[PDB]
Amino acid sequence: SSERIRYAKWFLEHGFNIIPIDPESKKPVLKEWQKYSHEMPSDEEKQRFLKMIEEGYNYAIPGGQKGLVILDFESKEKLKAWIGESALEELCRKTLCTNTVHGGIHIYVLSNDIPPHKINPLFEENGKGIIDLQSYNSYVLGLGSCVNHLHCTTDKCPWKEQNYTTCYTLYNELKEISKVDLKSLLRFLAEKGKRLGITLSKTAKEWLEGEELRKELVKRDSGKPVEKIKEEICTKSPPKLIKEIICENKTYADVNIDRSRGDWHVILYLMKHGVTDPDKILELLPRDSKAKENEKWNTQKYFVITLSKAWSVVKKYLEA
Ligand SMILES: [Zn+2]
Repeated sequence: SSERIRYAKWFLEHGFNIIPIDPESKKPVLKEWQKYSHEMPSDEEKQRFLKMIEEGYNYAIPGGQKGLVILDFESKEKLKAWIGESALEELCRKTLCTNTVHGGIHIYVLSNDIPPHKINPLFEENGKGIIDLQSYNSYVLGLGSCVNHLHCTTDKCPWKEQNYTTCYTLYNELKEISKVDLKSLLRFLAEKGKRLGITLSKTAKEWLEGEELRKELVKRDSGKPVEKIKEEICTKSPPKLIKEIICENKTYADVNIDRSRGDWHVILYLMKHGVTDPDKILELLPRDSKAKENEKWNTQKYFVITLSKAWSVVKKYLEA
């Protein structure tokens, strides 16, 4: 009750999107909840979701947004044995870690490099997943939300059909979700897991340890004239940033948004609209775009990397 609202407010205030979870159906209240893994918080939406949680809804934090992944370990006891108490305390000291309702642990981190979709499972032990990486198109239930195990069906619930309630709770204290080198954390987990037979799943390993693109971006383009694209978007009720940049011809500096963040969100929207041709994208970006306003050697690395990441994110999202 009080903790559910206290922490949802904390997340919103730190720039994180939350999504309301219907405590009757245990599922998101919103139809396209996956979009909150990658769109920008709207202040009115923030305000509405907070009120829903005050009214009794649970809430969830989607992965992907802002570089967030949540490492969702089935068993806190297992994680302690796997990495040791000292490494676990360092991790809980560096960033937010929470207890989950069925005895696991969530470790929330930001990273510059994260996968374009959840990886479920991330590590396996005796052929079975024991931790999922929650990234885009996935979420975790939020601090302060609770569950009555009387209504659990999965056999992961130790208390299935007992009238017993537990909650997502602080593992120690509340601290800001911190940035880490995720690939480096994952390599550390793998190193520590070797002696226990805890190993990266195939999908994890291929993300971690391992342009034909342009042609595929061009090939998948819609591929209308730029003027038609502007007309179509501007008559589709776009989000605030998109309206400003695509329809109102404002710069990132005009609307006082970070260049990088502006490019990222504008590019996602366009690719979701079917505008994947890099030159069309470039033409629709404002003049202070980090893809334009840069020393030229940087300009191209940045644009390629951004397009590449955006497209992998859009592809997985549509597939979701
Ligand atoms: Zn349960």
